[PDB]
Amino acid sequence: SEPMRPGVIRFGLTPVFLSNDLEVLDELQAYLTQAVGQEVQLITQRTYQEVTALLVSGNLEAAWICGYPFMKFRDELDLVATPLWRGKPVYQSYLIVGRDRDIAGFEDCQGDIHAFSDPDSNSGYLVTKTYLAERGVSEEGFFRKSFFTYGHRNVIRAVASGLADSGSVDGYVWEVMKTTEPELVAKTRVLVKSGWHGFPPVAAAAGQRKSQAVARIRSALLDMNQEVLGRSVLTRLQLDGFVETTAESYDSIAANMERVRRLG
Repeated sequence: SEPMRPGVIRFGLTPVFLSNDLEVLDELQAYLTQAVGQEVQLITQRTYQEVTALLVSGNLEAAWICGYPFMKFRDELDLVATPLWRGKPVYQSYLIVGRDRDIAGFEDCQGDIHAFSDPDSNSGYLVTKTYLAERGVSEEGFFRKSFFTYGHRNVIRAVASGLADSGSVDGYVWEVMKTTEPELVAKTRVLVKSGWHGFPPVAAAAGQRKSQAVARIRSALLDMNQEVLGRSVLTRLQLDGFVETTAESYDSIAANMERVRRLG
């Protein structure tokens, strides 16, 4: 009950997938500082589990996490805002293979070495795990080996370089990189696209509905197109902005989590 507050407002995220990442991070840190009206520090961690645990335990004010970890810690978290990409707050998981790989569909990946992105990513893990669960298999049964690359861009590199025969990646990442690193991406192709799911949201700890810091962060995200600097960050990410959503937008993820739970 003695309150504990941080020395600065902290916004957590996982590493940005772009090549000029320090530039995007600097502009985003500047934007949020400018919009919130006091210093904001960006805290990057490698994995979704680390970002999420920091947020749940009160060591961040907000964080950009995946819908999967959000749904896992749903009672301890509140949604702040969801990104818009190509006009909509949704995205797909892609199952990718080498550009010239001679195969017809998903079942031909049996026996592959498979690159997943993060065990707490919807698009880098859970969707593919759902395909497998529905057919009575798990990654250890279906693939000869699988591994986590801890980044979507890294899945693409692992498949492009031939260390993995197939991989599971965020379809937003793959499409954005198709334009920013076209020579890299041209070494892969999309074998399977999933259904649409809610785009990875920004969330806050549930004890913080009343927090002035959370409210200002929320307005900063929602108003990000109103400022030159905010537009600049959005342009580099190819996002359109942020919108308000509710947990219902993440129901297709929760439904897949339940399908996977019911695998033996």
